[PDB]
Amino acid sequence: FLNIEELKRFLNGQTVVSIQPVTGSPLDKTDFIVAMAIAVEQAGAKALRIEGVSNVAAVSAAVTIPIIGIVKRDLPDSPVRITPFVSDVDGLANAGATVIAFDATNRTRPESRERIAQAIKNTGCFAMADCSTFEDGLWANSQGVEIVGSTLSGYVPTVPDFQLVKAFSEAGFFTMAEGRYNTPELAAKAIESGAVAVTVGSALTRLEVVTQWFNNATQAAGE
Amino acid sequence: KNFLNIEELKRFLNGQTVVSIQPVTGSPLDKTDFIVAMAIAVEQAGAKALRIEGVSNVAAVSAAVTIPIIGIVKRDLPDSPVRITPFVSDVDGLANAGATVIAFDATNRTRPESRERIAQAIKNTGCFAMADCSTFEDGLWANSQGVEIVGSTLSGYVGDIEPTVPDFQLVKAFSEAGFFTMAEGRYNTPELAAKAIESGAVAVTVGSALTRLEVVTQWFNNATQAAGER
Ligand SMILES: CC(=O)N[C@@H](C=O)[C@@H](O)[C@H](O)[C@H](O)COP(=O)([O-])[O-]
Ligand SMILES: CC(=O)N[C@@H](C=O)[C@@H](O)[C@H](O)[C@H](O)COP(=O)([O-])[O-]
Repeated sequence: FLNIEELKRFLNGQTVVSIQPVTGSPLDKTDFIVAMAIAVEQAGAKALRIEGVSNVAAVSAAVTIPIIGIVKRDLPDSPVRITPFVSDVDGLANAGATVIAFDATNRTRPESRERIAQAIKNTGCFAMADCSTFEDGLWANSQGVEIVGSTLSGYVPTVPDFQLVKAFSEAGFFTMAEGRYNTPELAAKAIESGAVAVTVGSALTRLEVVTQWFNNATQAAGE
Repeated sequence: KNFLNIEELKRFLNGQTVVSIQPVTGSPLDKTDFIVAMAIAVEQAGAKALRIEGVSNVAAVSAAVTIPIIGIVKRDLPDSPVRITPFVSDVDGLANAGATVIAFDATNRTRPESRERIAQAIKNTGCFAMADCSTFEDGLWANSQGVEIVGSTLSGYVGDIEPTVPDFQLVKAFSEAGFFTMAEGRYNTPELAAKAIESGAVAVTVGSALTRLEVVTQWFNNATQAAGER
């Protein structure tokens, strides 16, 4: 609960489990999402990233650790996907999210990014900016956004984007490392780069993706 | 021999990753419907074989996927260290449940039924036999009995301090002898599972890194928290 720098002692050095199964998968169901949320809490995870108004609602009634809410939408006239409408923001607040993350890139979008960021702050929830570049974070800071993340770097590669984490951290930002941290050792280099916490999704909660990671290596060797 | 021969299975499995779908016991994810869902998912993602635990999980999974199942029943007994399929009644249930290969503990330890009789109960079903071995002698014994598959499953799980890195030497030793070798145990990343194939394994079984969310979660927090306090 309550102020941002209390959230920053709670999240220091933590791994944040982004529970977003593959779309269309047999695993892409609210029950299995809640089950994973209950499970990672028992294993010591202190925070989650959950996608979908009704997934946030289901998970928030079953766990106690903070939830970073998002909604993903494939728009027909824009590349922005992560929470592009204030009406999504309002649902995420109602659903029980502690932080609401949004795409903070300077691209074509149905509603200005200043209004999304300011609509989150209105909720009472913390705001986290999903950034693609260092200057996305400069914009986010000027708008009163509590959290900046490297979520969108490279999605506008294969290794994480560590220098963005270094720049955000030595800018004084409350920095969330997110994107391609696929082993515990890459997530440790994130914290040492100055990130307060690190978000990990595919390596933890996308079984199809990780399965293909192994078969790719074992089949390639099988000559 | 439901419809297959040994060398037909070994080309089907060559260079493949075998997904061990065994949630943590008592976990919210340890449900049959969740196990079947995970089984359907890895098949859709291209996995060619599974290890499934529990007679009724084997039955449920075999009715929903098409890839072969290596069935086991694991029991923690009060008077024996053997865990992997220690009873003849377990073998018969796994065959009826639809498993193609049945894995058993092949170690020379205290056990309710001799390892020879277990192996012979598998053959009676018609299923292929996979020996879960702890030492090279265990696979050599399995060789003398006609067991089709030998695995490094039990290497490091007989003593006290249970290891962290895979045991590549036993996989090489089983491969050097001409055995049809399955590398299994502690292959937790795609490159270590690749070093297993390069070590001569036909296929490789991976469990915790894929289907134990609690375990992998603790793997990350252990590294981020330790640095996060430094
Ligand atoms: C582009 C986009 O939508 N990125 C993320 C949005 O939340 C999402 O796809 C991903 O799960 C997180 O970044 C977690 O990171 P990773 O561990 O999956 O790489
Ligand atoms: C000791 C024992 O009973 N081991 C296996 C039993 O079937 C099982 O617990 C283990 O997950 C597999 O070896 C898969 O290997 P890994 O990926 O979990 O390391």
